[PDB]
Amino acid sequence: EITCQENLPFTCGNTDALNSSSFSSDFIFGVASSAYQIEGTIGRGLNIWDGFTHRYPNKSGPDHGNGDTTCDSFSYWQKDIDVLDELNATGYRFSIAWSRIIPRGKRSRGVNEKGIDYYHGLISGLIKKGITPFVTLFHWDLPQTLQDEYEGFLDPQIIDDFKDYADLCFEEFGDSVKYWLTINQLYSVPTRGYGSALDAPGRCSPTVDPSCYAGNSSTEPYIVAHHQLLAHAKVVDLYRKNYTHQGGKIGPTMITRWFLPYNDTDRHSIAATERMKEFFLGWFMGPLTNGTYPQIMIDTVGERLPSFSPEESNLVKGSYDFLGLNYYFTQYAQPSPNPVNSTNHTAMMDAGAKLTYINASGHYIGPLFEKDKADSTDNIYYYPKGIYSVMDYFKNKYYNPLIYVTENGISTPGDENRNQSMLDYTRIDYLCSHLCFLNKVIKEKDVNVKGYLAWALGDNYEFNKGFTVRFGLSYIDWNNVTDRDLKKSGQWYQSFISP
Amino acid sequence: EITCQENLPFTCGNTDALNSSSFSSDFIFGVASSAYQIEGTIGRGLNIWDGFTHRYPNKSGPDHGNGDTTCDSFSYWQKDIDVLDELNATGYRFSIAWSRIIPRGKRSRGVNEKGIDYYHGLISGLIKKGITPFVTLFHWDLPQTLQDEYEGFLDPQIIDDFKDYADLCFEEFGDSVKYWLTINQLYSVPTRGYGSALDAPGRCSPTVDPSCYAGNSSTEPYIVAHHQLLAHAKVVDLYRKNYTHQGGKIGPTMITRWFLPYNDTDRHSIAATERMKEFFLGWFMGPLTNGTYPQIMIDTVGERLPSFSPEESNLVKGSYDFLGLNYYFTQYAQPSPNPVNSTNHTAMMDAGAKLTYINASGHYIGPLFEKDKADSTDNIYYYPKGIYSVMDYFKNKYYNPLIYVTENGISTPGDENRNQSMLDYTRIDYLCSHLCFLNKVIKEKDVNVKGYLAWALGDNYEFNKGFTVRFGLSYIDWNNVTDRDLKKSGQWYQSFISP
Ligand SMILES: *[C@@H]1O[C@H](CO)[C@@H](O[C@@H]2O[C@H](CO)[C@@H](O[C@@H]3O[C@H](CO[C@H]4OC(CO)[C@@H](O)[C@H](O)[C@@H]4O)[C@@H](O)[C@H](O[C@H]4O[C@H](CO)[C@@H](O)[C@H](O)[C@@H]4O)[C@@H]3O[C@@H]3OC[C@@H](O)[C@H](O)[C@H]3O)[C@H](O)[C@H]2NC(C)=O)[C@H](O[C@@H]2O[C@@H](C)[C@@H](O)[C@@H](O)[C@@H]2O)[C@H]1NC(C)=O
Ligand SMILES: *[C@@H]1O[C@H](CO)[C@@H](O[C@@H]2O[C@H](CO)[C@@H](O[C@@H]3O[C@H](CO[C@H]4OC(CO)[C@@H](O)[C@H](O)[C@@H]4O)[C@@H](O)[C@H](O[C@H]4O[C@H](CO)[C@@H](O)[C@H](O)[C@@H]4O)[C@@H]3O[C@@H]3OC[C@@H](O)[C@H](O)[C@H]3O)[C@H](O)[C@H]2NC(C)=O)[C@H](O[C@@H]2O[C@@H](C)[C@@H](O)[C@@H](O)[C@@H]2O)[C@H]1NC(C)=O
Ligand SMILES: *[C@@H]1O[C@H](CO)[C@@H](O[C@@H]2O[C@H](CO)[C@@H](O[C@@H]3O[C@H](CO)[C@@H](O)[C@H](O)[C@@H]3O[C@@H]3OC[C@@H](O)[C@H](O)[C@H]3O)[C@H](O)[C@H]2NC(C)=O)[C@H](O[C@@H]2O[C@@H](C)[C@@H](O)[C@@H](O)[C@@H]2O)[C@H]1NC(C)=O
Ligand SMILES: *[C@@H]1O[C@H](CO)[C@@H](O[C@@H]2O[C@H](CO)[C@@H](O[C@@H]3O[C@H](CO)[C@@H](O)[C@H](O)[C@@H]3O[C@@H]3OC[C@@H](O)[C@H](O)[C@H]3O)[C@H](O)[C@H]2NC(C)=O)[C@H](O[C@@H]2O[C@@H](C)[C@@H](O)[C@@H](O)[C@@H]2O)[C@H]1NC(C)=O
Ligand SMILES: *[C@@H]1O[C@H](CO)[C@@H](O[C@@H]2O[C@H](CO)[C@@H](O)[C@H](O)[C@H]2NC(C)=O)[C@H](O)[C@H]1NC(C)=O
Ligand SMILES: *[C@@H]1O[C@H](CO)[C@@H](O[C@@H]2O[C@H](CO)[C@@H](O)[C@H](O)[C@H]2NC(C)=O)[C@H](O)[C@H]1NC(C)=O
Ligand SMILES: *[C@@H]1O[C@H](CO)[C@@H](O)[C@H](O)[C@H]1NC(C)=O
Ligand SMILES: *[C@@H]1O[C@H](CO)[C@@H](O)[C@H](O)[C@H]1NC(C)=O
Ligand SMILES: *[C@@H]1O[C@H](CO)[C@@H](O)[C@H](O)[C@H]1NC(C)=O
Ligand SMILES: *[C@@H]1O[C@H](CO)[C@@H](O)[C@H](O)[C@H]1NC(C)=O
Ligand SMILES: *[C@@H]1O[C@H](CO)[C@@H](O)[C@H](O)[C@H]1NC(C)=O
Ligand SMILES: *[C@@H]1O[C@H](CO)[C@@H](O)[C@H](O)[C@H]1NC(C)=O
Ligand SMILES: *[C@@H]1O[C@H](CO)[C@@H](O)[C@H](O)[C@H]1NC(C)=O
Ligand SMILES: *[C@@H]1O[C@H](CO)[C@@H](O)[C@H](O)[C@H]1NC(C)=O
Ligand SMILES: *[C@@H]1O[C@H](CO)[C@@H](O)[C@H](O)[C@H]1NC(C)=O
Ligand SMILES: *[C@@H]1O[C@H](CO)[C@@H](O)[C@H](O)[C@H]1NC(C)=O
Ligand SMILES: *[C@@H]1O[C@H](CO)[C@@H](O)[C@H](O)[C@H]1NC(C)=O
Ligand SMILES: *[C@@H]1O[C@H](CO)[C@@H](O)[C@H](O)[C@H]1NC(C)=O
Ligand SMILES: [Zn+2]
Repeated sequence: EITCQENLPFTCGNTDALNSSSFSSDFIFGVASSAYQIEGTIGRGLNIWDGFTHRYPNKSGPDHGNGDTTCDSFSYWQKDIDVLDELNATGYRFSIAWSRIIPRGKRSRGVNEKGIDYYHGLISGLIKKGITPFVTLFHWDLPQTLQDEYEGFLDPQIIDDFKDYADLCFEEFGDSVKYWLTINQLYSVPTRGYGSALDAPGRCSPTVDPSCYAGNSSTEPYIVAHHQLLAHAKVVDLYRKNYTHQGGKIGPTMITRWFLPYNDTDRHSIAATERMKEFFLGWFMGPLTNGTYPQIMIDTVGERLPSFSPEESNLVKGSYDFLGLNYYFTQYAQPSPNPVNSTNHTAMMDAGAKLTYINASGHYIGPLFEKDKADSTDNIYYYPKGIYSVMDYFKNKYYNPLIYVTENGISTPGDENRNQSMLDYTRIDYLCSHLCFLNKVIKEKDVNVKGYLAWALGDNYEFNKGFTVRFGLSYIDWNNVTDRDLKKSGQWYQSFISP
Repeated sequence: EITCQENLPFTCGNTDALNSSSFSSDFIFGVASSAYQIEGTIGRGLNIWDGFTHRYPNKSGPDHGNGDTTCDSFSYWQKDIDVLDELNATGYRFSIAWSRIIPRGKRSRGVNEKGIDYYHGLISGLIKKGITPFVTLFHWDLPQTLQDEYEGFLDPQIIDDFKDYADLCFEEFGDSVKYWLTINQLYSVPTRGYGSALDAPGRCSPTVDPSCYAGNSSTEPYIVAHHQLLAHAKVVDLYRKNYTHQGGKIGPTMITRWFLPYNDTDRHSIAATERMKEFFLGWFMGPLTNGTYPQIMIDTVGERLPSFSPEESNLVKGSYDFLGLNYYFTQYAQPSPNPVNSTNHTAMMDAGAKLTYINASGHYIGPLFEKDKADSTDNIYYYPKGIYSVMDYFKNKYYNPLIYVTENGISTPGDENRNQSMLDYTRIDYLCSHLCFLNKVIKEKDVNVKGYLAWALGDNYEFNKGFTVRFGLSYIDWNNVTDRDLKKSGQWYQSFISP
């Protein structure tokens, strides 16, 4: 019988008690990254994260940081491989920058051969060290031209441009890459990019944020989410019909959270909690498993919710071989009004829930996850059991899928000095406590989880935060980015992997 | 009788001998800037100078500097006005960033009202201080979307997109702006952007520079130059047909140089010198004054030189109310081969001339203009009499045009400390020696020159050089860009203007 801790102090950093041998022999362990966050702009065209961070510098991070140079994995990709080799990692998730291989967005406009060569060399280097690539086609970095031509995922033109991009990736890299992710965290671009305008492209209703250049936070999230699902599904169909000879697998990436009632004896909070599962997870998993949106969304969102035609429904339903599930934290849910006629209405209000990290009796859900220095009542707290609850839920609700955990990690402040930054015991505690619960759910519930990729390989540009937080298991000096030095967490993870 | 010095030391910095009263009462004196170089990316879309500097950082400058933040004239435009007011300047040339007012390039995709408001406030502030705006529509900063959709000026689609942009500018600003420049330095984008790939967009033949993403240095300069002339002419026709009520004037900007024979008794060097006038100036001035390219270009360039239809010829011929002439330096010309079959052939080779600053007997043409630390034999030297020779030539060859000198200036090294940078006596010498010759040519040759705008108002991002050189008459601290402090040159110019 497995017992896992939910509260500090944690004792799961002892590799005598928890290590890779605790999991099945074939289980993949590694780390993850994304292209905007690590590569730099050298050698690629411009994308909407360049555009957004440059047009709206205060939204890029408090330091106005951006991905212009970052850790320079364009130059230092071998050093990334070296970190993975030091870890004895068996997996690495990275993304392909669309703007690096098709700078002009649309494939008929030409490809960048040198960009293709960059990923060929990375892939070959990974495989030579026994590391399985998990490759994200689209980690938010849409070529700027496509956003300017037709507003990107707002328009159905995205589907064929994404398909042609993906086809190039399968053609060039699929002989070696056997695990593909389509779109990173399906929920995020619709809500943050087109709802709150916290993320690229930065569209919203005028009274939500007067700096947005255009948008409608009540309608556009739904349009964009719908186009994401269709573009994803078209790419999965292309893969499975035209690239079956490659013997690989493809799936979407979900951001997952668990949800608990703010008041577990209050029917209204219980109802809000179940609505959140539907609106947060079901928005995408309903279509992916059934070809339809959840009934509560149909009912609430009404005419703002697009319909799938019968052909589209069939294309989207079952459009995955596996799911990449990202998991960071869990929230308490309580009821909240949905003011659909307000000029500041957002799609996120349609769930009719307010989310917190403290419940009605004052209990904080778990240890600190992210401190918010402008408003401490907005601090985020984590909940290790949430990974158990999420995986169990996916197995039970969503037809026993094959799952890879494609991100899990925690930040430390960029205000810490290097010695403090390397002494990242809070990261060991977060990672081990989640791995304990992941082992527990695999054993107890028989969830088909086959790998785990921690966020992040190394310090990088963090969306929305610049360089003001660090997520890496290896440390990067922003004054001289060449080295990636394993932190205490990376050293722990090395021992966990090879105990 | 006016006597002007050609060699150090200069004595024209004494405002007792040379000042604004030496010129006609109405003569305009001021300074110049451009949008990429001063504003920053905040509040605008991305253009090809963002793209180029980010994709090819070693081409942006030795420091890899770019226009991301620069002197932040987006925030500090009032401080620019304050410099002009301190100078008692009567003119200011600035450019409108296309990407600030139409971030998506094509006007039907929407305008950025806040971008329009930025230029309204600048213009209103200038006029309130008695400063005449000279506004450049296109100072190289093409929206990236247009380059990615159709390769910008390489394609005739540019004509209508440029026209619609210009129409918006005339509509929004032409009630106050009475002097418009269409395209900055017509020669530069074709040759540097599409020939040598030193400038955005960075296209060339593969063996000219293997880093270019695409191109053909032998053909594309001519295509781009032709489209520039057509786009320019379409905008001038629009202005003069639809905005005549505004009572303003419009013209192109030329980069001018004089040319002297490397050996003034050698017929081959004399011939190369005359070819250079045709290939450098006539490439554009032939079309602008006659609707045709120079015969030597027709003959040499052959099928690589586009033809104007009769309608196009008529549109381009006479398509100016005035000429903005930029002038920095003069070169000696000697013959050089034109290897049209070589894979590294460039359009610039078609003139059949090699350009130097030292003549056959070892004479350097004038004082140092720009030191080249990697190769000192490549240092640039200036020639004050060249402004006299250029203006005389334009009057005689090109039908006595109305001229404004729209740039004239010199750099100092970014390695100098602030005190050295403020003690910019070399800039006083350059500016005064040219102003002496400009007064001389107006008086002796009756050239219709009505104003002079020195480059630059303040230190800025210099194309190709980052922040490694300074051109300003006012100093900017890159660690804190708010202030613009008049240098010795700015203080001299203040006294010259109001002696
Ligand atoms: C998994 O996918 C299944 C579909 O493959 C989902 O089942 C479908 O659920 C639909 C409701 O979401 C059912 O549609 C309703 O059908 C009634 C019945 O219509 C038939 O007979 C009538 C009925 O009197 C005729 O008019 C109609 O032409 C048919 O002959 C409809 O009125 C109802 O329409 C109203 O409600 C819609 C909102 O739900 C409004 O959008 C619409 O304007 C109406 O106001 C709805 O019809 C659907 O209307 C929208 C049209 O675009 C669509 O084509 C039309 O079908 C549907 O019958 C059922 N299909 C079958 C094969 O069972 C399934 O839903 C889950 O299970 C069903 C049983 C129900 O409990 C759902 O609430 C629940 O979500 C999906 N499963 C999951 C887990 O999501
Ligand atoms: C100012 O613009 C003026 C035009 O408005 C320029 O004058 C034009 O100069 C053209 C040469 O550049 C002259 O064209 C040539 O015409 C002969 C004569 O053709 C007529 O009679 C013939 C002749 O036997 C017929 O075949 C023809 O159909 C006419 O009936 C042409 O052969 C000659 O074509 C050859 O040379 C071209 C290169 O110059 C090649 O491109 C072509 O393939 C041939 O190999 C040329 O014809 C032009 O050919 C190209 C066609 O696209 C074009 O439509 C055709 O006209 C032209 O006659 C003259 N027009 C007039 C009204 O004078 C003027 O040029 C300057 O002055 C002229 C007198 C001459 O000294 C030029 O060298 C000099 O540049 C321009 N001024 C300036 C300062 O540039
Ligand atoms: C978890 O949710 C539960 C269920 O909602 C909370 O318990 C409920 O708390 C209500 C007060 O917020 C209780 O109602 C009140 O009852 C007193 C005594 O009769 C009365 O004077 C009040 O006016 C009020 O009555 C309601 O007034 C509004 C009417 O529309 C409605 O019909 C009346 O119910 C309610 O009885 C209670 N329900 C149960 C089943 O206990 C619970 O609140 C926490 O516990 C209750 C017992 C009370 O001590 C609250 O102070 C305490 O906050 C909530 N838990 C937390 C931690 O918030
Ligand atoms: C400015 O250009 C002028 C005109 O080209 C240069 O003068 C010419 O210089 C040529 C040498 O580069 C002289 O030709 C030579 O004459 C000597 C004496 O006969 C002879 O032994 C040489 O072989 C050579 O002759 C030529 O050989 C090639 C044949 O194809 C051709 O037919 C022959 O001409 C030439 O006479 C001379 N022309 C004139 C009109 O003086 C001038 O060069 C400078 O001055 C000349 C006089 C001489 O001292 C050169 O050393 C000196 O460089 C050049 N000025 C400069 C500063 O480069
Ligand atoms: C968001 O788009 C919606 C749908 O176009 C706008 O909502 C509608 O408002 C139009 C004018 O009031 C109403 O007549 C419709 O009844 C509404 N339709 C629905 C589906 O709600 C909404 O106003 C736009 N929001 C913004 C801020 O522009
Ligand atoms: C530049 O474009 C030109 C014109 O397309 C190319 O020149 C031609 O080369 C084609 C193949 O040799 C020849 O058959 C033609 O005779 C040439 N045409 C002319 C007008 O010169 C040239 O090869 C291209 N250069 C590059 C480096 O691609
Ligand atoms: C690995 O952890 C298991 C418990 O899951 C333990 O029995 C085993 O001895 C540990 N391995 C090492 C090498 O410490
Ligand atoms: C940040 O930038 C936007 C312009 O993009 C501006 O609207 C907003 O006032 C600024 N935010 C703060 C908090 O200053
Ligand atoms: C598959 O490839 C063939 C050849 O390009 C093409 O005809 C077919 O439309 C493609 N398929 C998809 C997505 O099925
Ligand atoms: C608009 O929304 C903000 C946050 O969503 C809220 O605090 C404010 O009360 C709302 N105002 C109206 C008019 O509803
Ligand atoms: C930067 O870091 C690399 C790796 O440690 C080192 O070899 C190089 O010398 C350093 N550069 C400077 C300028 O210190
Ligand atoms: C790498 O992991 C394999 C598989 O568990 C193990 O056999 C090998 O010893 C490990 N290597 C190192 C250096 O840890
Ligand atoms: C201006 O320069 C002229 C010579 O061009 C001179 O005569 C005049 O006195 C100078 N003005 C002043 C105020 O020094
Ligand atoms: C500079 O950058 C380009 C890549 O854009 C590369 O081809 C070239 O080698 C580099 N130049 C030098 C001198 O290192
Ligand atoms: C002028 O404006 C009118 C109204 O848009 C338009 O019909 C005409 O085509 C425009 N003109 C040019 C460039 O002449
Ligand atoms: C190619 O051009 C470079 C500079 O233009 C020149 O130095 C070199 O000799 C040329 N090579 C050939 C093959 O002509
Ligand atoms: C920056 O420069 C401005 C103008 O001199 C000054 O007022 C401001 O205090 C300076 N900022 C810092 C941080 O020194
Ligand atoms: C501004 O120039 C005008 C015109 O020459 C002159 O009358 C006025 O005195 C000057 N003002 C200053 C402060 O120099
Ligand atoms: Zn940048």
